[PDB]
Amino acid sequence: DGVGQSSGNWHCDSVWMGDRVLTKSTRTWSLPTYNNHLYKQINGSGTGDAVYFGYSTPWGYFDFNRFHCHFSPRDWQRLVNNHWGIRPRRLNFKLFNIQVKEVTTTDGTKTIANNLTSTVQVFADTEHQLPYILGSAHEGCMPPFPADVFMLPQYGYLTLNGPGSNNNNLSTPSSAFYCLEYFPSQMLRTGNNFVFTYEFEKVPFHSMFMHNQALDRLMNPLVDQYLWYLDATSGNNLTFRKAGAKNFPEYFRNWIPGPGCRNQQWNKVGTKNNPQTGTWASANKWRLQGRLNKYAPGQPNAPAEGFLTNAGDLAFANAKATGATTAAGTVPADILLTSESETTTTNMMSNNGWGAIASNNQNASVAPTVQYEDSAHVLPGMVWQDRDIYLQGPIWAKIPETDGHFHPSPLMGGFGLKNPPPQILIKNTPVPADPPTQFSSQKINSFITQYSTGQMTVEIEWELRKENSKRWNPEIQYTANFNNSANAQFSVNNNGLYIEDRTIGTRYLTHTL
Amino acid sequence: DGVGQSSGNWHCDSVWMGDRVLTKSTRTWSLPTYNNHLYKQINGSGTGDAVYFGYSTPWGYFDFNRFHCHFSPRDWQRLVNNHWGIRPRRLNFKLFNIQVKEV
Amino acid sequence: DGVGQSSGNWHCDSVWMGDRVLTKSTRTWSLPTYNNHLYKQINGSGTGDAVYFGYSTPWGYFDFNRFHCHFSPRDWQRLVNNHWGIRPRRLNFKLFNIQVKEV
Amino acid sequence: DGVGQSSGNWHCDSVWMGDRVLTKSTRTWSLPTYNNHLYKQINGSGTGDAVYFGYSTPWGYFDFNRFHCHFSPRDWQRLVNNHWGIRPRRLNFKLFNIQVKEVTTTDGTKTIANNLTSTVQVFADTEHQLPYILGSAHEGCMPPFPADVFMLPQYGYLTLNGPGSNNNNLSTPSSAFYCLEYFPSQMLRTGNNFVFTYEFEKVPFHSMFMHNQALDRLMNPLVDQYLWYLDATSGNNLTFRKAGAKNFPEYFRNWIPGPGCRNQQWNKVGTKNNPQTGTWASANKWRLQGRLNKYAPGQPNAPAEGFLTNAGDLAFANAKATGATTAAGTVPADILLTSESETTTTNMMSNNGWGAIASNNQNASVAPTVQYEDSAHVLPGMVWQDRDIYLQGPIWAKIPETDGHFHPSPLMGGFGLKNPPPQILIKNTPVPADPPTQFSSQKINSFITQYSTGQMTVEIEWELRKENSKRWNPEIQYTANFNNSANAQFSVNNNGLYIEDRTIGTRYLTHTL
Repeated sequence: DGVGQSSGNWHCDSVWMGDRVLTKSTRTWSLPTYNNHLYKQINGSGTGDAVYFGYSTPWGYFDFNRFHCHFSPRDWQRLVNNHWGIRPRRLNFKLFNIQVKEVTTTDGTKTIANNLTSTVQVFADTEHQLPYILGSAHEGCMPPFPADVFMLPQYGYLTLNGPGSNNNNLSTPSSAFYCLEYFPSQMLRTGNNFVFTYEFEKVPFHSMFMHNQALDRLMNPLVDQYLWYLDATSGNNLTFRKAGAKNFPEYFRNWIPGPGCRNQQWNKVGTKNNPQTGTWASANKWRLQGRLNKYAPGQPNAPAEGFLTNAGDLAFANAKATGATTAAGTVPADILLTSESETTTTNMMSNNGWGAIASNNQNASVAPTVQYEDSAHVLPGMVWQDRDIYLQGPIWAKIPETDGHFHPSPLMGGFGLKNPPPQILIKNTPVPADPPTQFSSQKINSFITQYSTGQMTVEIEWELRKENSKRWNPEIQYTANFNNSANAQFSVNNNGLYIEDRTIGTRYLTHTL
Repeated sequence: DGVGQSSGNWHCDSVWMGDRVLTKSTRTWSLPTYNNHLYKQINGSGTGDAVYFGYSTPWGYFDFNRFHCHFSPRDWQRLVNNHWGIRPRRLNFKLFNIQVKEV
Repeated sequence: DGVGQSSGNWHCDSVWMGDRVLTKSTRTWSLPTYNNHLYKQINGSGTGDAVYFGYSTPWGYFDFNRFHCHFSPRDWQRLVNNHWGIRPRRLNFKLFNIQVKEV
Repeated sequence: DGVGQSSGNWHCDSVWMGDRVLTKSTRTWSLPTYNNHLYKQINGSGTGDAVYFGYSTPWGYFDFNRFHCHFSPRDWQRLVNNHWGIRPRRLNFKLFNIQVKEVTTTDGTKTIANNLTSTVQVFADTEHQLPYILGSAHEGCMPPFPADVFMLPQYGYLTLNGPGSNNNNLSTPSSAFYCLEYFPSQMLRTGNNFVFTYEFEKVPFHSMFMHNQALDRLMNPLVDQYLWYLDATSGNNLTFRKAGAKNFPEYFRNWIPGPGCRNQQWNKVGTKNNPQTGTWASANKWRLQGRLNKYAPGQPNAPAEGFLTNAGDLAFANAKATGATTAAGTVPADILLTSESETTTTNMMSNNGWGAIASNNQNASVAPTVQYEDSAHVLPGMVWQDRDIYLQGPIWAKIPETDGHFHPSPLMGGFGLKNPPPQILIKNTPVPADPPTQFSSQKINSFITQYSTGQMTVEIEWELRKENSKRWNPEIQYTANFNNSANAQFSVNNNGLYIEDRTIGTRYLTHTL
């Protein structure tokens, strides 16, 4: 209460109790005033694959979505080595210690004061009535490292566009315009605070295990099958062979490898690659409304060893990389690659097609031939693994409401949700400057320049699956690198900059297929 | 209460329940000081069709009278297509988060 | 009961109550005698894409399946502008005022 | 119940009890099949004052609206001589003894049989959701005389039309189409019967009295007023005269005569009139949507004695007049005129304007002048009488639902009602002929020709006002004519045809103004 007493305390920790783990995190945020308190439509130019119609909004939004917001690199190691699965359960959100500050510029110098009576106004959208921009893997999340202070991103959305003469950017009768002040928000001065709770609906555990067997390798090698097939037509008579005696390709099997499609493969060594000034021409693409879009990422189809793909798998970067690009003779040291090769026991590899198939009918005078299938799709009796969740990856996504969807899991990995966590939106309440004495009906153009800052917290209850495995011998686990390095891993440098040295997937411990 | 805590919250929405509809709206306003805190009479000149005698006042007034203050263009569409009539019943007015500034 | 008194009344209307809508419809139908009271098999000729084997039956069947049987064009307009979804729940079927005539 | 026993009995009578009178009436009706069970739109041709768009309907309707359906000429005499007012209260409606008959034509002869299993279907519209065609003074009501058998009229309505190129008959986007089978009617075989009840909302009594005094004549003649006026300007000085000494035009009065307008007057003697081949050019007219309409009847403005007007007052005809026209050197013997001359004590006469008014400002050198007002409208402090109800006139009308209306009483006379008696609609249920053996999806073209007949009854509870008047001398009352005539009045002739000899208004007894 009041100006003098604080509205909250700092909670950042992790609590491991039985099969539950409970993470708490707090950060300090800074909110500017976007668009001078205005809504503005934004649109592209001309015809092309990138054309858009939308609205930029004088609001800002908290995004905690990404994993390592909630986990320290030790808690992640501790999590992925000991357990076969994780899913979220509950979350708890709070804002406190709001303080609003005003800026004044005399000549060329700034003087920042503190306005005690100014407010900010915040609301969460529980019914998902606004366009949902989370789960799209944007920037502007809580930083990895608790001592960083970050600036909240601006909120905006974009909507249907339409075919004008030379312009596909022309709005359509159904383009929606949402005013966020038509929501019943909550106005907060410096003393009072904001809170709400949320509960996840049941989802399946994410599998933290790598398989112990290939599909084609599921059998007893010591005894042959009782099934018979036609091996040899020669000699004007049919010859049936019995499946067995250590010839694996011939066995009958109940299950078949998962779906996928080929993807162009680019060697990590730079000298062997073909010198293309862009990879857009060679990418896998899908098209919607007459315009083509890169297909990324595909199904978790691993490439060949020593190769990679164009946006086929996720990739990250350090804090050392600023700007839009980096380059090196091999994959740059700032780039953090991910690899799905743990899934090659079930999922299809990207370096060649799915299989062959019968090309033609035969007779005595024509030879049988076969043709190769480059792509595959879902068939009955077929199994696959979903893409892995990383420490730097997104936690969830919103399943779009549609008349149908198949295996609704995000292609970037995550937990697909019908009712995801509500977006949280915040704004600085506009304070006008001194009005004129004579009345004028026009809008107020000029306001008092001000910004706000405070602290937030996120507390998520995670459910996790125990690991019971009777394998004798030891398993691969995540360990720190063994070299003496100038900078300790997952730690600041001399200049004070926090650095993630590499991505960490959750699949180490094995499991029988 | 006090300087530190807010005196209200933002309500703008519409609720359609049966044969009642309930609209809420909020705006942010700015009030100057008119006439240097003075009352002044005002009057025209000469003879003609427009001639007047009156007083200008160091006061200001809230006017919500006009319709679209209370309805969004979707709520209006939703109203006029589905119904044969409308009349008002009750209203509720509030001011809050007053703050005074000197120049 | 009896020849003199009617076995039912005419119900065609629509009732919109909350999130339920209840449609009633009545029609007048005429049933001949098909196939002279006989079952007959029917079949095509030769080889081709259209070839069939079946039976024609001395029976007849009520089909209300199609939508606009149940909705007037105003009730449809009223339905599709105001709502995000529809599904059926229950149905109730009746025949009455049967009368048989000889030629 | 059953085919063998009857569903009702004959009630026609009148019961005078205190201040209530209760009338019962029954008739026998015959219903054909209109439009071969089809709805059809109907429309005019070209541009003009009469242009229309509407729908004819395979339905028929009972209309009891007109007065003498409910009253015999003796009950009317008994009513209008003894009482100062009447208003309706309740009504009760019944159908019974329905029987349906089918028609067969072999060669050129008809053979009518009786179909026991056929039905008719009937409903009343309580909520007034259909177009309301009653109160428009059409034909097809219950006959005056209980032994007549009548045929029910066809139901139809007409709706907005629109400006096509050369055609104003073109439908408009808002033209409404009503299907009467989309109403939940009631299906009736020969045994079962139909009934409903209705209750009138409070309305003012219709005044059965003629006034005992003129407006300008309300005063005490024996004493002069105390009010002074300016009689004479002459002599360079003002001269005030005191109102009184038996000069009536000069008196001040609190009230002024009612509204009206002039109307062209046509002498009953045919030789004095001007030979116009039509009166449309000379009629009083009002115009709506660019097309002109005769203004009939106007406010109850009596004409001069021995004159009449063009549709200024109601007019009727005998049963002897069939066809669209009758002519005689004077007003024909079949035509039944009505006269409002009882109202001349308050209402304005039609033979000249309402009054004079000041034309100009004056000075010493210009004389004062006045101009004459041909029309008048409603002013504060002004009184009038409504048009009288006759024995052959309509009882009520429906006040159209509108944002405003003034003194809502029907200009033809009657009781204006917000919620009038519900229309009653009836149809022969279609019975198809023998269908073909091979299925065909087209509509059934051919049906079994049939018609129905039965009896109806109407029982109305009337409220009426007692007459207490202390005038010494006797009053005018309605009496039968004093001549010996070949045919008794209000009675059949040799050929068996019932004849109303003249109209009868309700205003005989007087009342003080």
